[PDB]
Amino acid sequence: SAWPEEKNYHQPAILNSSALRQIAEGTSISEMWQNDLQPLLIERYPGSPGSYAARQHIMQRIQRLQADWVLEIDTFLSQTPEGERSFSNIISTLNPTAKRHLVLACHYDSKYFSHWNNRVFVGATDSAVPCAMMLELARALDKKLLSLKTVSKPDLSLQLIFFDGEEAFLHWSPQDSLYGSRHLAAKMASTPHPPGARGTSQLHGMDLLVLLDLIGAPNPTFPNFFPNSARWFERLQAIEHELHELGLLKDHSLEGRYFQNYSYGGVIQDDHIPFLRRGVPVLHLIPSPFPEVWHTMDDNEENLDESTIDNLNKILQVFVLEYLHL
Ligand SMILES: COc1ccc(NC(=S)NCCCn2ccnc2)cc1OC
Ligand SMILES: [Co+2]
Repeated sequence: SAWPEEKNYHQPAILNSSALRQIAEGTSISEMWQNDLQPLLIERYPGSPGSYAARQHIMQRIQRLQADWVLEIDTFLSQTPEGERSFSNIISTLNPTAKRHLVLACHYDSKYFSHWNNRVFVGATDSAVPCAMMLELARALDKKLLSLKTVSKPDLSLQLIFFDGEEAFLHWSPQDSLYGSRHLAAKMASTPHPPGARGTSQLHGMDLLVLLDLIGAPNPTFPNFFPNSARWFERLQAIEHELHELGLLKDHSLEGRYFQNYSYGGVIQDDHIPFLRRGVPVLHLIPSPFPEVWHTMDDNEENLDESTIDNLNKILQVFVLEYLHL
């Protein structure tokens, strides 16, 4: 029947005033920084020790939560400019046999750069911070996410994806970029879902691909990229305004706010692409412009904004709760 269309009608359970204060008190940026982020601030292009440590580190964090996460490693070989490589997409699902899933993702790999002044590229905003931010969300919402084990409702849950091999080895191109996402999107496209169904794939399963990238610079501006996601975008603007109005953000002005009503001139390439081209509805939370420090050794911890990321943690968590009705 018409479960693949439930997404098109799905509405949010908008939190009340005190629930917003409650969530706000929920997340801790000090914790995330130390425990979720710092370990990831290491060289971690595919096949590197970083890659494995990052992969271990992300799984370590998730495995220690109460909510019934189900980790899966999507390892595959592909050709690259540098020769055959192994890529390992990290998927993390609650209630995986549930038909529908809201999907947050980022990329955990970093871009490769040869050593300049003994400096190593650690891709802080790009996209370690999104990583940690997802991990914080997992933690900060663990109790509330737990009640999804309780099986009344819409048959919907949360999925995380930590894509590997987003970056290009050489120069960006169809063939040298999005290795993990190009691979997992194809795989999802052709895996029946739910098990033993006719016609429908796991891609019918993705209600919305929320893709975090290049977050951590101060005062980011996000365009509203896609018509078919626009209402969910407008929720983020709605959430942002509301938290500020409640003095639950720090270092925030409505002039220097985050989600802008304007759209985007060209077309940005990222992990969402092989999904969007297969008609996954996509909410692409990449800033325009990119950070100043983008793809430069200055993409480092000295150059993140504590309050910006923390603020974005609050905003994002509310969005997820509200989507899943928790
Ligand atoms: C620096 O300003 C920009 C440069 C290029 C683009 N366009 C595209 S298609 N970017 C693809 C990004 C891939 N990626 C994601 C993370 N690390 C790499 C836009 C920019 O500013 C809006
Ligand atoms: Co990059």
